[PDB]
Amino acid sequence: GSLQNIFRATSDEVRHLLSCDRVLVYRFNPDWSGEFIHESVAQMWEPLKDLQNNFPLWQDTYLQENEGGRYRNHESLAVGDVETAGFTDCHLDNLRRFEIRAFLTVPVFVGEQLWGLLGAYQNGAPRHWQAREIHLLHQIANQLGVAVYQAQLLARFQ
Amino acid sequence: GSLQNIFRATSDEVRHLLSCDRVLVYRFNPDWSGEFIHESVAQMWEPLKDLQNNFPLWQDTYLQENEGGRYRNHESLAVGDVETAGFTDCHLDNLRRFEIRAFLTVPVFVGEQLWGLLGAYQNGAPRHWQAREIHLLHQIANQLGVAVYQAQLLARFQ
Ligand SMILES: *[C@H](C)[C@H]1/C(=C/c2[nH]c(/C=C3N=C(/C=C4\NC(=O)C(CC)=C4C)C(C)=C\3CCC(=O)O)c(CCC(=O)O)c2C)NC(=O)[C@@H]1C
Ligand SMILES: *[C@H](C)[C@H]1/C(=C/c2[nH]c(/C=C3N=C(/C=C4\NC(=O)C(CC)=C4C)C(C)=C\3CCC(=O)O)c(CCC(=O)O)c2C)NC(=O)[C@@H]1C
Repeated sequence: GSLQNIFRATSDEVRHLLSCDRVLVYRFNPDWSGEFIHESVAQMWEPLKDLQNNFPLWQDTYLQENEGGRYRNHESLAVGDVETAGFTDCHLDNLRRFEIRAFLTVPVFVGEQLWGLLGAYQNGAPRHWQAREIHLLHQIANQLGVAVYQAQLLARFQ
Repeated sequence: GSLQNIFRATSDEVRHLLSCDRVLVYRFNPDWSGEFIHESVAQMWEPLKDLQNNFPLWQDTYLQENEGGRYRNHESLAVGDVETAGFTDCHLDNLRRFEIRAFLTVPVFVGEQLWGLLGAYQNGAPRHWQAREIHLLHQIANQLGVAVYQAQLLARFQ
């Protein structure tokens, strides 16, 4: 509740600051599968969130098998054109399915834990992500993670 | 500056809530030695902080050699009477030097790192620390660590 407010604020802020088309918050499950729990999207695009406020599944075997992959090391991935990135077909198929032409995805650490991912997406054209934008989203995600942990500390004690 | 305000608020809050005699904030150095950086103490006791706002050294070889010891695992140590605890003499000597008769010392995690320790001390009598008090100080330290990390995130970016 207070949490969805945090996710809304952050996601809308990213979309506003980066002028991207979609922003997603993705939370890892214990087995390193994950779940979308928030979307900010411009009105011209089909939303991933349906009318029951449910999201599609992105079953990324690679993140799961590598228990978060590069994100374990506080690293991000910026891809300017998914079509030229040399991705595995099952991965590219999901990128296309979610109308992702370019993405910038950074880790969200909550306390000491890799809690999830924060993604910024361009839907209708490639995008050369600037080093500054990467640095900015990295910090927005750090701030999100601290907000989540702060909320947990208050909610779960007294 | 804003940091010393955080340390003051936390330390004074602990001393107030626990009705203990002294509270100390101890920050680890890279080599797992450490430094006192704040004290809250009742007026009837000699302070550890001198007129130059410098603190004495507590050179604890055990914390250093064990890179933080039990505190690496989010554990605390509560000792009701240092005189009956079976401590090594070099350790007991420092406890006596700092007028510590009973202590409750918990870890302070800043993001993913064991940043320091938060200690509550009784100076003039033994004290049986209640499980609740241990649980409370543990959370006050969690909150302190989040405040420190939040301050760092804001101070060091833009
Ligand atoms: C094959 C059956 C499935 C598959 C394989 C796959 N994935 C990757 C690499 C990554 N997948 C992601 C997933 C996401 N990006 C986002 O923006 C979001 C929402 C926030 C998700 C869930 C990411 C970030 C990576 C990079 C991971 C890294 O550590 O670098 C690979 C490796 C790269 C490649 O394509 O060869 C593979 C093989 N993903 C699927 O969806 C298939 C069902
Ligand atoms: C011997 C030359 C020196 C020595 C040895 C020593 N220390 C310990 C165990 C601990 N020492 C501390 C230190 C602190 N308690 C506080 O409240 C503060 C300020 C915040 C400090 C710096 C702590 C917390 C422990 C417990 C550590 C743990 O992981 O359990 C030992 C082991 C216990 C024993 O006495 O045998 C030893 C041998 N400490 C000194 O000061 C000597 C100079």
